[PDB]
Amino acid sequence: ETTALVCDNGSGLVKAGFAGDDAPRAVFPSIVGRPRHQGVMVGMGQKDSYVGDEAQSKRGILTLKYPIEHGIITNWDDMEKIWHHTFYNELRVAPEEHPTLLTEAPLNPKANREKMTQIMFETFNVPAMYVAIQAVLSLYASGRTTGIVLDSGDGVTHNVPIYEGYALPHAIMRLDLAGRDLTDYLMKILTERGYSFVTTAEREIVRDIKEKLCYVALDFENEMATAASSSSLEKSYELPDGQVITIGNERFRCPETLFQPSFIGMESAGIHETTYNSIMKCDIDIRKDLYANNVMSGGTTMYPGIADRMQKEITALAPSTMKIKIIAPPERKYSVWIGGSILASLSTFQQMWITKQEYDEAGPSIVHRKCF
Amino acid sequence: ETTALVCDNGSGLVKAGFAGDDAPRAVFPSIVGRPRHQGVMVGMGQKDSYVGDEAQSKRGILTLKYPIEHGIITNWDDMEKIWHHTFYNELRVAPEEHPTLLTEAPLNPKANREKMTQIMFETFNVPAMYVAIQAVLSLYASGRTTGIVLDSGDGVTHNVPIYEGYALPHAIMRLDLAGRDLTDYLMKILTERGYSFVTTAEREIVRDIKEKLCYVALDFENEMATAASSSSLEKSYELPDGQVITIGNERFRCPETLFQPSFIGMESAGIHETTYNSIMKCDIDIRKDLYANNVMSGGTTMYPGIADRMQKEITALAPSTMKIKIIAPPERKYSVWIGGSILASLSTFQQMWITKQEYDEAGPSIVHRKCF
Amino acid sequence: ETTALVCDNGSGLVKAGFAGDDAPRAVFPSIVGRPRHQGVMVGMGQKDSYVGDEAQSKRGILTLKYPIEHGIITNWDDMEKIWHHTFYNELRVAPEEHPTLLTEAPLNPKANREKMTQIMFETFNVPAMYVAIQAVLSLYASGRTTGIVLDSGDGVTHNVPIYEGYALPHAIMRLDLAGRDLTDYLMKILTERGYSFVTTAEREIVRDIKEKLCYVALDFENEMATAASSSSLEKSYELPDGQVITIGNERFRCPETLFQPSFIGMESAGIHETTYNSIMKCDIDIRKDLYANNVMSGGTTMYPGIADRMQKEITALAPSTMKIKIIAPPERKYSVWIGGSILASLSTFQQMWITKQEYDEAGPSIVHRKCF
Ligand SMILES: Nc1ncnc2c1ncn2[C@@H]1O[C@H](COP(=O)(O)OP(=O)(O)O)[C@@H](O)[C@H]1O
Ligand SMILES: Nc1ncnc2c1ncn2[C@@H]1O[C@H](COP(=O)(O)OP(=O)(O)O)[C@@H](O)[C@H]1O
Ligand SMILES: Nc1ncnc2c1ncn2[C@@H]1O[C@H](COP(=O)(O)OP(=O)(O)O)[C@@H](O)[C@H]1O
Ligand SMILES: [Ca+2]
Ligand SMILES: [Ca+2]
Ligand SMILES: [Ca+2]
Repeated sequence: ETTALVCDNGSGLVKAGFAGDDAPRAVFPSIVGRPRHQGVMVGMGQKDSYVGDEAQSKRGILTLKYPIEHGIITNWDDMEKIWHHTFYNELRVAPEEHPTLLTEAPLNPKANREKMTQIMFETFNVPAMYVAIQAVLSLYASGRTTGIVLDSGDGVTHNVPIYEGYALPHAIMRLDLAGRDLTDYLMKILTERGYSFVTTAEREIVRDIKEKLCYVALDFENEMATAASSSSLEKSYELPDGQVITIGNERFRCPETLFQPSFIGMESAGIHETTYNSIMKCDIDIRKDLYANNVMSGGTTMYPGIADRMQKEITALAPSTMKIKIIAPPERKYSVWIGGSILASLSTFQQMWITKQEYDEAGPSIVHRKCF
Repeated sequence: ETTALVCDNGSGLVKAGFAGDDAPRAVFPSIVGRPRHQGVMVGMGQKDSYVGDEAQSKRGILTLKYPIEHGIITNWDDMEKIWHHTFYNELRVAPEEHPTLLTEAPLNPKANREKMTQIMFETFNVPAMYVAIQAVLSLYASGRTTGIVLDSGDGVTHNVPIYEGYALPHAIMRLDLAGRDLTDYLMKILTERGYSFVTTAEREIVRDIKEKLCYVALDFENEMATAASSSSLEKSYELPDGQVITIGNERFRCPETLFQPSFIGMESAGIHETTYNSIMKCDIDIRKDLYANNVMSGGTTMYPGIADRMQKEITALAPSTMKIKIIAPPERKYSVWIGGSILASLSTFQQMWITKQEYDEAGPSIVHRKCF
Repeated sequence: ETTALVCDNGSGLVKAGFAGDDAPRAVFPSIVGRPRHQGVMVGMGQKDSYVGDEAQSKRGILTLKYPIEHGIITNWDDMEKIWHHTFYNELRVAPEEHPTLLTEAPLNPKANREKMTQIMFETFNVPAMYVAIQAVLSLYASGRTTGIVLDSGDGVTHNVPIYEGYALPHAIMRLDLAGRDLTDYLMKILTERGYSFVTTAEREIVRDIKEKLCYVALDFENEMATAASSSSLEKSYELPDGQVITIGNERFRCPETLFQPSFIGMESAGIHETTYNSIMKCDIDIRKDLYANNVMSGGTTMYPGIADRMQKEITALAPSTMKIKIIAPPERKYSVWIGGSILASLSTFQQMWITKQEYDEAGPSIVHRKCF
């Protein structure tokens, strides 16, 4: 009778909804706002803290804080506020009679998982729980049982190879370079044109202009020479005060940090070299099927032109005798949640739930034994 | 009315079919695979054991085990699994209404015979059964009655001389030097060029390299001087991860272990000297017929140039006044099956099966007094 | 009258000195460091590259490269620079009038060895050289002529059995599991407690943590049981910035990859099983001396409790009437150089030196015919 809830807790955006549906019921950015100015008006509905889209609407008078930093929950009171808002105010449901599925990045610290188990079996008193890896849900939504998944959120960019439903845990790659670092790099490179962006509302504006006006170059050097010589690549954006800015070559230097991490000073390899070493760390028999199935998910793969540059770099790195095809569906930023709608819908999954009873006589540590 | 099943149960491959047919139907290698990595995707028939060619298909995520090791059935549960697969899936017949002939190497322990008798009669409940020697079935398939048969499968190299149907049990020779050892030696010498192969999955790849690219040199020192002087003997192979390897003298260094077994530390004689010591251990007058009828059989005699080398070595070893002929049919790797199709079809053979009643009155020991 | 040099050029560290001495003079890790930021200060004695301890001290602004990867020399200009540094700058020795001795792990590919000849003769112009197997030098430093040597360096872990000075080439076992893989696995499991290490500069910090605080558990399951049920096993470590970390069960899980290599995903067996198969692949008589003369060498055998654990595992594997002794001297880290100094200063040794003239007619391929 009961229908399970699915809550994709990413790093910047939270997607919560019911199992079996095609699209998430509530998508809103996971932020907590607090007022940085004194209040002169008596009344006004002056809440001590703002959450969700309400904080995003009046961000000019709010200091905004992200409770998730690099896929790791730092502030927990903000997270119980986020989960209370998405349970009671958004979905308008009671958690006492609903199973609940969570998404977590691999190679995460363990105490995050026991505190996640602790802070919702005791407070919201759910009758079931499960925590799953995001890339497994990406293959569930993709409808195939084989491939290597590049998932890049706001904080974590991880590569997971899975062959015939059997994941290889030694081949799991994790990088801390994602869209927040791209936002910070876009803050850094806009100072040459003279536009100053320092505050968190300005960080939201930099995230919006990164969402609307960025793309990946197929080749960096020739398009840099084209932007230096010609005057066709620039575009205009309208700031919400009324000012208009013009951006030339910065709209393709920003995602290039994904392929060249030395721009922000990170020593580690690019995302193409990370994917190629993740394929190279796997066994020799399964690499042929892994070259033919490259699955993407997350909003950071929403830059136009990521697939062609990705295919060119993997085709350069791999030997030429292999065919390389990249699956990039246009609904992939909501991909992982749809896998949750695959996962709770199955009757085979219905006995591996962590109910209240095994949580009582084992403590939080049961989430290590059951989940993953 | 009932058709007898012929199941040549070799070390590497198994060949199952009906008696009277000219070729076996179910030919598949004798491996059992078990999962090695963590299973994450719920459902879709994740089996705990794969046997036969599907284990070859999924070998990148499976640890592989050979139940027969040099003609010794070690793990009997896997052997029962592969007999269940070759009865019920491949041939897809009821084993309780068909007689079953089985093959074995000579100088093999009696508990192997007793346990094959026990598993045939108690588990599958066959109505009749018989066990025969591989070299005798090779001489049946050769279509002659006098000769010395050298059969070298994947795990065993045996040599049996027969004159006018009367075998000579004192002159039967056995040697644990076959295709498994040749594969391991080729795995050892491939590291000199920098190619590394360690796992059991890529042992099949090294076996395929040995099948496709090796050959027997007529003169070893001249071929070594030719490989050292020039590069015409080099050949390339495509691994299934796209990497292209190339090998020079390693094509003919690997089968030379059959003629020079001191390369892997065994102080025993070569297979030509094994035949020469076999032919002098026979009686004084039957040697002339045995020299002209060197029947060759087995899968590891399919190398190019092995017959001319064997001709030169026996012609050097024997006194020069006789003809030495080596019978090498092009279908010789199935010959152990083919005479097994010959032997079960004879009307003079139908009285010497082991029935159910004889097993019930005499225990498993009936196969010692009846079979050979 | 001239003295020989002994330069153990292992995969992690270089240990160089004169023959006849009891201890090496120049011990430094095989590191080539290159700058990765921009240089803004004019002058300051800035160099294009760094080597040795000078690379180690300035590692915060450097990208570090190992030229040797699992025994195989990959980058040759870096290793030429390391040989130039250890000859001219460390030892203060002009190498045109001193012979040198070099070490190499067995089952290495041949193409290193001639190049290990070639730039030794064409660049530095040494009068003679010799290349030796490391386990032979370990048995020289042990002062006995009979035993099996487990040598585990930074890249290669190999077993070599030698009885009465006669090595058995077919029983030599190689396994690519050593201190770099242990460092990478420790770097993987340290993310469970929330400690992140991604750059190659802080890989040396993880190596120092592995050197100081790790130990081999005698029995694994009760050690995990008492690690979960108490906190006496936890130890604290000081990072050089000032931060303090605390490690618990990670102290003994990281040596356990030596005995349970399925943690990092390779299908192969542990070092005790590899030693046991190396003993059983030898001849039937000599095992009486091989069980009682286990010899350990290399820096990877420096963990506390490895000898008692290996004694318990070998005593489990061997039959109970066999006496098993493991020889673990406290100077076994430096034993390869000590045996090289013993061999180089030995009286009958000075006829198997590969001289300049013999290289001049024979080409680089003299090293296969003369050395080993
Ligand atoms: N249309 C778009 N184009 C480029 N980037 C986008 C787009 N939409 C979202 N993003 C980026 O994706 C990141 C978050 O995406 P997503 O993975 O869906 O959320 P989360 O990281 O919270 O799971 C944001 O930092 C944003 O910069
Ligand atoms: N064309 C070939 N070239 C070289 N070796 C071959 C060839 N075909 C088969 N073999 C070898 O024959 C061995 C097994 O052959 P066979 O005797 O038919 O199977 P079994 O030993 O199981 O009875 C294998 O190990 C394989 O290496
Ligand atoms: N005290 C110690 N405890 C544990 N491991 C050590 C210790 N000292 C060195 N090691 C390990 O030994 C490895 C290399 O040691 P060594 O064999 O001396 O150098 P090489 O492998 O270059 O010959 C290093 O990777 C290091 O992790
Ligand atoms: Ca996400
Ligand atoms: Ca055979
Ligand atoms: Ca060493």
